Order: sequence, then structure tokens, then C-alpha cells
Amino acid sequence: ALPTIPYHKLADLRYLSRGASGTVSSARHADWRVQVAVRHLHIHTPLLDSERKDVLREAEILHKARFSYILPILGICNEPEFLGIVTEYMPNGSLNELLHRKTEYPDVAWPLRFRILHEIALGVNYLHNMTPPLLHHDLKTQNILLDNEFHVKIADFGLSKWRMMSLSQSREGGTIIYMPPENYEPRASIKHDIYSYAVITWEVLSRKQPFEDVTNPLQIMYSVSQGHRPVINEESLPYDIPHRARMISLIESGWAQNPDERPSFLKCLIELEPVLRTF
Repeated sequence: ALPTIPYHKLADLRYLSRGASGTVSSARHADWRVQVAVRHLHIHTPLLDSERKDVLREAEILHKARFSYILPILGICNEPEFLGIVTEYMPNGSLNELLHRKTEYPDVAWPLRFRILHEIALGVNYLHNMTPPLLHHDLKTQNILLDNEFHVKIADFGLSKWRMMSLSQSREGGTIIYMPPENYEPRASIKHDIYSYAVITWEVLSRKQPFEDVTNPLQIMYSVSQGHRPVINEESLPYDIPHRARMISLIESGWAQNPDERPSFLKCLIELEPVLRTF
């Protein structure tokens, strides 16, 4: 039930960014007369009938996700030399930008930070409650996209066989700060996303870069496999943070070394719901 958008309907392709999962461009849809984003791959090697139908079936599965805080797939661009995922364009970039561009936003109020946290949690919760469940497996501040009025849309969920394609078209690497230590030695584990969520939650409340001072990413990887985490004290997480106790609980249970110890997103929601009634 996933539409095919022909290449020619996407005008004014401006490059925005590239990573493991391909290139991100803005475009104008010629018929809808709105802006769209497109994640795409220029495919160098020809691509087997088996391998193409795989990526399409994935995209078709991911198309089924329709929820307020999920960035929905609008259609697939399926060209001989070009594969593309067309999504709504998000004017305000990512959560990454809202937190760390401290010049452009000197002040990110508590009610907003907490609404973001709630919406991420509702998003991943929805994803996990699909049949079959849809796991994100690369949740990070860059995927948490912000619409015109700073509401959350989670992007790039379930891009598994897609990411193996942009692997193939090489013959660099994405951030590991939100990756649970089990995953370092490659899996199908429901408790991956909650680890990421926990690190995100730390980042949202601290407004600090996780492992900021640690220069080598392998250093980070060793540290966390030995159970080290972003530091929780008065400097990183000030005493004035609303519901500080409850949030630290959520964070620590979230990034627990043992997967079994980590909450479901339903558990986050139950815990968060009281916090939000404050605002």
C-alpha cells in the first residue's frame, strides 16, 4: 500500500546532510506544492532482484507506522540508479540542534523539555506496540526531529535492510553514545531503544554532550561495557530540575547494564505522566 513517487516529482533537491543511512535532501513536490525531505542512495553497483525486493518490503513495513510523534513515510522513490524515502520536511531540524546550539536558543524552558521527552516516549511506545513490533535500533538526538511548533517526530526507525544497502554501496560511521553495550558485538533485543532513550533523557536535562571530554569513540565503548555512564551529580543535573529524583530513577533504570533491568516504554509513560501534570 506504499505509493511510488517518480523521481521527476521532486524538484529543487538541496543537499542537507549525509551519514550511514544515505543522503538527506530537501525537495519540493511538484503536485503537492510543499517541501519534502528525501533520504536517498545513489546506487553505484547494479542491484539484484532479490536485494531490491528486500529494501522495498522493509519500506512497505515501515510505511504502516502512522502516529502523531512518528515521522511517517510518504512514499518510495524507486529508480534504476536511485532509491529514496520521501517524508514530511521538518523545518526546525533535530533535538541535537535545540540542545547544543546554545547561541540560537539561549533558553529551553522546562515544560518544553518535558513535552519532548513525553512525545519521544509515546513515539517509541507506539512503534513497539505494532504487530509485528517495530524497533528503532538507532534512536539518537539527530533522529528526534522537530516540527514547526517544536513537537517531536521520530525519524529513521527500522532502517535495517536499508542500512545494509548503504553498507553495500562503499566497496563513515555513526555515533555510539546512544548504543547499549550488548550491541557492540553484533541484536533483535526489544530493550535497545530504552538505553538510547535514557542517554537522550540525560542529554535533555543536562543540556550537555554525553562523554564530552572523551576524544576516542573506542574509549567510550570500553567505558560503557565496563558499566560507566554519563556522570550524575549537581553539576551535570542541577538541583532545580523538576522531579529530579524520579528522572534520575528513570535514567538509571533506562541505561542499566542488564537489559532485563531496563523498563518498557509503557513503564516510562506511567512514570512520566505524573511529572507532566505539573506543567
